[PDB]
Amino acid sequence: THLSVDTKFKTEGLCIPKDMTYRRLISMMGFKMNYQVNGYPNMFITREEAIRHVRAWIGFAVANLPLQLGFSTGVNLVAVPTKGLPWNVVRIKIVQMLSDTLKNLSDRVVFVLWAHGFELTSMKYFVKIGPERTCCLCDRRATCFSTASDTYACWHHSIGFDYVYNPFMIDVQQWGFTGNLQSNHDLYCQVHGNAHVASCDAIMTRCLAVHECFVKRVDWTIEYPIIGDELKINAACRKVQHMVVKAALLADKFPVLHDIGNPKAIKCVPQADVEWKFYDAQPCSDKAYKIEELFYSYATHSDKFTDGVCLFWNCNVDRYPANSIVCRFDTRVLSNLNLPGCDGGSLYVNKHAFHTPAFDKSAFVNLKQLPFFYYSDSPCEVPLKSATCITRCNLGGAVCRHHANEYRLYLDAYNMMISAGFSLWVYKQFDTYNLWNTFT
Ligand SMILES: Nc1ncnc2c1ncn2[C@@H]1O[C@H](CSCC[C@H](N)C(=O)O)[C@@H](O)[C@H]1O
Ligand SMILES: [Zn+2]
Ligand SMILES: [Zn+2]
Ligand SMILES: [Zn+2]
Ligand SMILES: [Zn+2]
Ligand SMILES: [Zn+2]
Repeated sequence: THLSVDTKFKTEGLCIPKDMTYRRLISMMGFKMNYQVNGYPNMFITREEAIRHVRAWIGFAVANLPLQLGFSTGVNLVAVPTKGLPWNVVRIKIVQMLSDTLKNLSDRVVFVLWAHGFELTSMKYFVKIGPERTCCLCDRRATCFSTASDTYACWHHSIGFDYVYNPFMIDVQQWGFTGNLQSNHDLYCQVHGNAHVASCDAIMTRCLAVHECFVKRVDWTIEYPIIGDELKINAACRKVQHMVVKAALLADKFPVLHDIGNPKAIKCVPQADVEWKFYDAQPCSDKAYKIEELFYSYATHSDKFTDGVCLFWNCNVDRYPANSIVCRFDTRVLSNLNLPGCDGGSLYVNKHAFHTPAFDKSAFVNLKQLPFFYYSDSPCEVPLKSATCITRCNLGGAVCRHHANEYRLYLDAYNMMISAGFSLWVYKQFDTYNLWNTFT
């Protein structure tokens, strides 16, 4: 489960032996590893584990000489060992930075590294380590230490603290790359250029870790803790998914529905009375028999899916065809669930980690925004006067207390979802006109 200290460390990347282990590395950074039996058996963590703690990822790079310390936050700090700053002021601003960045993301920090060596040596200057401690002021894990008061604090209660306590890290060069950082990074990303500074290294180093671990495909096995409104959000998206698809079907009576990017083969309108077809790039083994393996791009499938309507519910493709229903996460929304990722994309960590290409308007060229409405054919068990309440009773005169209340709940569900950063799009020929007809 944990990364053994006895695992060999490839030194090839370090400007001083060859046949080295983590134990011998850590000792050389200036740290005593006796805390194996206290929940901190290694400063470095397994890739497996790093992925579980992606919310904690902070890229770190370093350019007696002065030292420039860079981070994925685009912050650079210069330390005069004794432009530059005293080490006491630097190490305070580090803890300040990390706390600010991570207080609402993780219970720890993972330093993501392209190990040139000079940064691993620097760690002893701003990192203390020991047994796993809880915070003095709350029951949160301790991430910081104050030499002044000899107390330990989480990211929330770290104000004025100077040393980072029990940080985790990974050297990416230990994943069998060749060539320098920028060579490997620039393959997958052209949003992060070099300015020949540490922060740019830190940024790229994280950007590339994110690519290797997330861009590839969704790992449905790994799940992430609730840090926000996940449950409210995910519930509301499903309530909408149902309402929207049901309505599109009733309106235009599509013979078939191409549910693209459905790896679980589950109908969101179970009692449909429509040919329901499931597709996905990575169908789940358990249900793979009902799901066609397919990676949609317009270039490859503009001459397919001619019949009926395509459902792309958070299936984020180059360009959607004209006969589409789409829910798409606007990667530009600022959120604790929305982490920056590869090539202007972003890593949306909700229940699972979902890497998304950057939100581009050009994808929706063949579509229009899906306007808000509420539709119900169900029975009718502060009087609401809405043109967008498409029920029997609304055109009738006043609307029943049942539908009236369902509207106010669906509306909150819509507003919850839009606020969460999702956007709704539909075939340009869509209109509620036909849903009014379903009554007369
Ligand atoms: N270009 C593409 N073509 C087909 N499936 C894709 C795709 N890009 C991503 N996917 C798949 O679409 C899914 C997106 S996340 C799950 C979305 C699902 N329809 C739902 O409502 O929960 C993943 O299974 C992913 O592998
Ligand atoms: Zn970051
Ligand atoms: Zn605390
Ligand atoms: Zn990048
Ligand atoms: Zn709607
Ligand atoms: Zn009614």
